Amino acid sequence: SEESQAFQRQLTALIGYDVTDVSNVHDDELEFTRRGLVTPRMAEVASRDPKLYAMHPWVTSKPLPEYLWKKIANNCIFIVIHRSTTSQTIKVSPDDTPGAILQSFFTKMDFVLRVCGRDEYLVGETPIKNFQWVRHCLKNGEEIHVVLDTPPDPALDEVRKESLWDCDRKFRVKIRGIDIPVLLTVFVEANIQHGQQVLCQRRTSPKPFTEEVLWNVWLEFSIKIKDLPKGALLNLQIYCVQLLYYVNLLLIDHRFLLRRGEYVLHMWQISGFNADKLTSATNPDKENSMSISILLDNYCHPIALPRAEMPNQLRKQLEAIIATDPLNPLTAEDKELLWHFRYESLKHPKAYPKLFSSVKWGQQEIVAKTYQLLARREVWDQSALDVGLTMQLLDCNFSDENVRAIAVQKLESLEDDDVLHYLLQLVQAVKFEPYHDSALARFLLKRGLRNKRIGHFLFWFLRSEIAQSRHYQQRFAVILEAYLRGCGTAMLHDFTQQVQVIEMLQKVTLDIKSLSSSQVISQLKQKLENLQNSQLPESFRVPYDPGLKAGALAIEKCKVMASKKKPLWLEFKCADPTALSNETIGIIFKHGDDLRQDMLILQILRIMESIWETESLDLCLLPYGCISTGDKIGMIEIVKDATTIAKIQQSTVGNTGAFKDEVLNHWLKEKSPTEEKFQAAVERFVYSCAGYCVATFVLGIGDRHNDNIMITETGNLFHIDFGHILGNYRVPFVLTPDFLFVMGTSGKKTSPHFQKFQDICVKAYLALRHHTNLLIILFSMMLMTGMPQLTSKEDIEYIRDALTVGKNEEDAKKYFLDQIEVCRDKGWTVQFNWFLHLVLG
Ligand SMILES: Cc1nc(N)nc2c1nc(-c1cn[nH]c1)c(=O)n2C(C)C
Repeated sequence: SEESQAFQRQLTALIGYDVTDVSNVHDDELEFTRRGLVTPRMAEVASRDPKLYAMHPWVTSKPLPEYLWKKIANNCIFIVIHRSTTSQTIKVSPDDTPGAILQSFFTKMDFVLRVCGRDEYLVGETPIKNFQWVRHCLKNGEEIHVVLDTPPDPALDEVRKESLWDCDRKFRVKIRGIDIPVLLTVFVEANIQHGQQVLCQRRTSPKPFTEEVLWNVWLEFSIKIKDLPKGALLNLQIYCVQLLYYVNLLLIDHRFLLRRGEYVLHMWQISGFNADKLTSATNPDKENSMSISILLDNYCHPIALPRAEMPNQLRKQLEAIIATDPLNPLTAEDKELLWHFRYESLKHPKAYPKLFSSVKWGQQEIVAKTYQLLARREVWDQSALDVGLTMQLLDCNFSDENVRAIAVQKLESLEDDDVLHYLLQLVQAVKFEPYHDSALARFLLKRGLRNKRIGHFLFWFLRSEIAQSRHYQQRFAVILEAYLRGCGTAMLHDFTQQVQVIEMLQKVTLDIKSLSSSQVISQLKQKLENLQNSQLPESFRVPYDPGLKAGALAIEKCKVMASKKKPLWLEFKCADPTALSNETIGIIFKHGDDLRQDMLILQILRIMESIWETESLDLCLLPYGCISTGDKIGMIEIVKDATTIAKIQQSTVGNTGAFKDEVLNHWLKEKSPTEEKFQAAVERFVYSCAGYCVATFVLGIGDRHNDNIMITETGNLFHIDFGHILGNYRVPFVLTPDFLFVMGTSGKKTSPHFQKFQDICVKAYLALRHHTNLLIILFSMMLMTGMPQLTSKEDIEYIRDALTVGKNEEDAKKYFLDQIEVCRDKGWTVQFNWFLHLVLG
């Protein structure tokens, strides 16, 4: 079929990698997974409601918060229905269904209610208070604008036509030798690993370091063939003592067969603990990489793989073990305790990650007992889903499919709003899966095909990894292709325009970067005008905001910015004529910063805002849109009406460390029309400042430069450029005299706003502390999947101190107030030093 072959070249263009390309494979796992996923894909496409899928209603089950309830008139919401040039406002009870909001339009004085200017529809049996746009409208005090129109054709989402246990011998590997085409002493270290657990360790004799070093040794391991668990790795490492190269091979394949034969595995080098050290993929660059030659006995061959009481002090020992943070290491005593009292540990879902890390995986009867333990899962299965507990079972410490599957089972019960909250980190969690085909990969795939919004983000999350990870590109490319073959031609067409546009805008960014002024300013418009001609589509969906349709460029407004990395400031017209405003879509296109790092941080800010929403706290964070498109390249959402803290100083001062305290509050009044607005801008400042002080403190990205703190003309403060301190790594946070001056404090003093501040801080900080485990795991996972070199295990443990684990609320309240005071003690010291360092040298 030729129309099927041309379609593969389109998929290959959308993916950014050729999924058929067999040059970098040593087995059919990727083919077996491409084939393996055909069923979940066909089962979700067939099960989905075409109408609900066509319109992707964005709904939450969460109770409407208090701060949103108080903003109500009196059990009444004002919805402004539009049409052509007619606009009739209707009073509607928060509990009112959008179907009845038509019955209160066709009887009060077939057709769908779409938001004005957005591809966002208010459909299905859900109270309007439960729509995410509605809740967004209440928060920002915006008006609920709806334009009545026709439901999209669900025929546009049309999808195109489609024994190991009996051999008691000790395991062995023959290390033939290693070869590097260019250029000491050298040894091969072979390890039998099961999720961070090293079952056995062998080494070769140190030979001289030459372009070809041979051994012909049979390395015998202490573990028997029968004791090998499904998920075990053979980790090959080259030392010279300094590690230089690594490669991994799964011992038991995707078919449950033990590994036999000859393998020439090309090796991954070491640059400069992370997820890339765990890859089953081989280095694609053959011409320059080091390879290892090995043999595994191709024998016959096919070897396939198939309560009482407790003393007070022991129970008190177990309880103190179970109620410990995810990062506290377990000692051999703790592990022996947990395992002996395993049936008692099962009644405590919180214990599962610690109980499963007590299992000796290099022992078959032990692993068999662990399966008996999982058949008595009841408590876990019954319990109210805990994400932080679920994620602990998806980390690098778990290599058993069955242990991992119980966490994926817990995720099935997540509503879409929640899937979107944890999507970026569930996608990064795929890097920890022993096999390409997993319960997690299938989960991600089902959810994306079931919802266009999860699907839009899945695509960019996966695309970003395929574009910049050689260790994971193959695995991700197989999940992307599986998604793209079940989303619809409408989605396929959407993704097409987006890729086409973003790929053009990346060329522009890099060409402009090369020339580094009057000369450059010209080239900008010169290049942008050629694109707007015909090749570039009329409009395109915004990758960080799928609800928006970005039309033609505002060439006039578009500019190259004054920075080391020369970024593009682009402006786009809203392609939707139903838009209640002529406000542009501002996007920054940048090369230099690692936007992967920003994304991970931005997503943690969203989770922190959600932890605050559950405890009636709105800390006014601005976690702006950010989509990494490739290596050190991607896009940033422009936050409107915003300046940097440094430029505000540069205004009433001028390119010096002479930092005036008066400056901020001045600019705030200068940019406020009424004093009612100024009071609210100060109210926003106090709230946003506490939020970034706490968040920044917890994440440990607190010591920042003024140039990386932004403020809106409406008082909202926000941090920018996270992939800069994390890109290349004192005060706990930025709480400068200009910030304290806005709060009504000069030197060591107190005011009604500074007391307001400290109370919000302590409330916010104690709210995050109730989610210790969750924040720890996320932080730990972000460091492993997204942070290069910033690992060690010690960088991870920073979060324990910040979250003040082990301490009580009163002691925690005390600890945060100290930090607030070290900010007052330092004043402008750190800022002036940052200016000295960054601006000068
Ligand atoms: C969210 C955001 N908004 C605005 N108005 N400007 C930004 C920005 N974000 C970044 C940024 C975020 N990560 N890296 C840069 C940025 O540099 N700027 C300017 C100073 C041009």
